[PDB]
Amino acid sequence: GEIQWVKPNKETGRLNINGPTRTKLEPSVFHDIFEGNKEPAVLHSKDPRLEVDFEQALFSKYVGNTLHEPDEYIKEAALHYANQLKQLEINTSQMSMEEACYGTENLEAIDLHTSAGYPYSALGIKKRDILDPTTRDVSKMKFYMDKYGLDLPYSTYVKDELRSIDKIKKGKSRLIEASSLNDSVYLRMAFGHLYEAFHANPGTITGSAVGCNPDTFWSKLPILLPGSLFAFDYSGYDASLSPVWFRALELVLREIGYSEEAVSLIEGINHTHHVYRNKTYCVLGGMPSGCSGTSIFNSMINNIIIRALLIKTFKGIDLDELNMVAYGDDVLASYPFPIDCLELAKTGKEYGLTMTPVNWGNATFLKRGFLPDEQFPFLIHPTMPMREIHESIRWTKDARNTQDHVRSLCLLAWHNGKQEYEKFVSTIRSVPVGRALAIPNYENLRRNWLELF
RNA sequence: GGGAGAUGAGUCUCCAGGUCUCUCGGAA
RNA sequence: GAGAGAC
Ligand SMILES: Nc1ccn([C@H]2CC[C@@H](COP(=O)(O)OP(=O)(O)OP(=O)(O)O)O2)c(=O)n1
Ligand SMILES: [Mg+2]
Ligand SMILES: [Zn+2]
Repeated sequence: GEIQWVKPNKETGRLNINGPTRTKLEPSVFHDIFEGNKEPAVLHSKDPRLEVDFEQALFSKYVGNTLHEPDEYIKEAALHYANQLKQLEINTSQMSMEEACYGTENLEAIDLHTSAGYPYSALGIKKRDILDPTTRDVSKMKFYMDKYGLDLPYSTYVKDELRSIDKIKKGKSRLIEASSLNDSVYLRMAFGHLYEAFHANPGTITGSAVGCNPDTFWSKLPILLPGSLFAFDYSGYDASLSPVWFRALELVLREIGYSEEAVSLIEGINHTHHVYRNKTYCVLGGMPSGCSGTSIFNSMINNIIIRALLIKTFKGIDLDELNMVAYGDDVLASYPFPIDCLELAKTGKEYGLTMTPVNWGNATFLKRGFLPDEQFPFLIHPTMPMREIHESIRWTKDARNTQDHVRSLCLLAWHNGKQEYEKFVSTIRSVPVGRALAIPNYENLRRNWLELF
């Protein structure tokens, strides 16, 4: 993904898009009884903690495109995945605008707490000004659709979140591409049944884990991914997607029976315009972070990538023997034969992809490890590392949130086991706020977990 | 380093995506 | 009406 040009709004006639430059995060009452190195991310160019130029660090992820049209491997990969997908019998018909605004059984309503994006956010107009779940009204949506059209620019923001001190100094804060309400409804209408189909079938048919619940899914992954585990990580996945991969995604959607009108919307994601502060810019390639179905589309393309890298690197690969589950850029996979992931990364480089540093005892996925239950080793605990639970607990947007914050942390933390869950809890109970909280009890958590099966 | 508010240099406050999972509080 | 985490 690569910026083509940059132009000030004065010249592009664009409304200016500026959000906070101060974090809502501040140390909690637990900030000092727990260790951690994460601080809120740089929002402002003059952050005293910066050691790099802020904006050039922000946009250094747009590292360019290498390839614009599929080769034979990407084509075959895309046909393999597409053929695998046919058995889901995805409905290619357009979803109703009411369904796509207010949600179905397997696709949540458009989220009305967040911005309505360009131009709406800049006009002062909000999602709930236009959408109403009491009435289920689509009329006001039709109107603003007409008035403002589609393929509107994305609103670039900077994500206000905890990050590691190193990313703070490198200025590598996270850029958000806010979606216009119009493009969200339209993309959802085109692909909503596709979303519901994926959300409904986390696993190795979809090749995706969107919609998984780690508590039970984690026991399935060894059964789902037999053979030799290989995994790796991407650096800047979304931004390093060359157009070649959007061409491949369109072949999948065509193969699964989509009209050419629905397939056309993908080029609107390949090619995006963003307003950041008071300038606008073209981006060619790259998955815009906040479009509709990014995690579905990011996971679909990951299925294409892995397939394409295998058959281009190694002779004698049977793609039918590949097993893989993806969550956007995250990936766990297996194949009957062990895979040389360095050889893999060297051809990934030829496609403009950067992969970096495997059994069940070391694997991670959605940031959790795999820990067999000692009394029932076929049941797998997803293990959020305590070091990260510690990073979260040390900060707050709001002290009234403490009891709900700590309690979510406990539902992640206990999978690490009794001895570690009790260290965590007794550290919390060493300050008087912590002793006032209702803390879920370990045997209750384990008991309710086992009953899930 | 934009805009609005409160306040009278400054101080605080508001803006900030797509989805999934879990969970707290209201409802019939 | 909210939160927390994950991509
Ligand atoms: N608020 C967020 C955070 C992440 N993601 C998705 C987009 C890509 C991936 C980024 O994961 P990171 O937390 O940045 O971990 P990483 O892959 O190791 O680091 P990076 O993507 O910055 O290189 O998650 C997202 O859509 N929204
Ligand atoms: Mg990973
Ligand atoms: Zn353009």
